[PDB]
Amino acid sequence: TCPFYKKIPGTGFTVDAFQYGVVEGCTAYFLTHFHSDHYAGLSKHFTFPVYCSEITGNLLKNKLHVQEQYIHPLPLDTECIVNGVKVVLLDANHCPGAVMILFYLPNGTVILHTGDFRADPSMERSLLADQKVHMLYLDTTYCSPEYTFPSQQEVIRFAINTAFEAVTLNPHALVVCGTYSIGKEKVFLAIADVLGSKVGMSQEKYKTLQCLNIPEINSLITTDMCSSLVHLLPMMQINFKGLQSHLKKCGGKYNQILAFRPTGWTHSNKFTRIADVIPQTKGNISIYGIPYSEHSSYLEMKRFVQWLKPQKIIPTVNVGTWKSRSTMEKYFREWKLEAGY
Ligand code: NI
Repeated sequence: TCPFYKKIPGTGFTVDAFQYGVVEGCTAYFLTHFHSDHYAGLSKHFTFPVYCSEITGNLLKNKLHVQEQYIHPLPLDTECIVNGVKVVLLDANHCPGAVMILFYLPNGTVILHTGDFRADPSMERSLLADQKVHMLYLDTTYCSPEYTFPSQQEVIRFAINTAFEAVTLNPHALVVCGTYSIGKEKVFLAIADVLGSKVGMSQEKYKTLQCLNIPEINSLITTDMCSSLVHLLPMMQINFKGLQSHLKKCGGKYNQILAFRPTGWTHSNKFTRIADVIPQTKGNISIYGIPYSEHSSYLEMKRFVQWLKPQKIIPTVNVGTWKSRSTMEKYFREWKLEAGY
């Protein structure tokens, strides 16, 4: 049964609630983004209206075969009426097509559902600037002060400089980047751009990327692995056994692999700067774990919430344990006492 934190009171609406069968009283199902824990349950047999971004709707039609007549894509930054209720979709700074949803309830309550997001000061000048928010349904993935990581720009600078140096020293080195979902495309695209190569990948992953409205994509990716020196593999294959096997398949074109695993946070973050990151090496294979996050750090989250000043916070992540829930509630109270709302 659908948990309360997926339900929007005073409406017929749910958010990211496709794995519970027919939810009683739901007239419209919203989908914030195309990640499996959020879309779980959708397929070509779904017959209720799904509301989402254009990019999410391209993925639903092409990857899950949801029929067109049930997909209702909305433009961003635009007031729309859904089943009698004003809504707006805002960029979430998460993966491609990911949105936050503003609901303007018929009684005057305003609700922000962040979906998954990486808070940014640029959000302080969106349509959120223009009215009060009563209730915040918050992505609390990294809601504890241990969770620090660098900017996405510092991480991509590290990656590009590392790859360019390795391949210039050895023109017979292959670069490999792990993936298992959409998101984090800048990692492999930025490295291929500095090397003058396309990114090579499987037909299934090329199909996914073709749904994303990324400019000039036909110029940047390919299914012809032999023409590319940046390859994309499943995240599960980014280990010494998996990479040794891949190197066999390339027929002596290459004699070294440099591989990247774009994790979120790992506790090497509590001690080490990005500048100081080193790989795990075995023979002619090196693997870098890089802290490229598409979720808020603790400090980014705290700044957003202290700016927004919501009357009530509903966490959407880490809700399954009493210790996690009590930790998050203590931080919310600190934030509110420090800022004065
Ligand atoms: Ni996500």
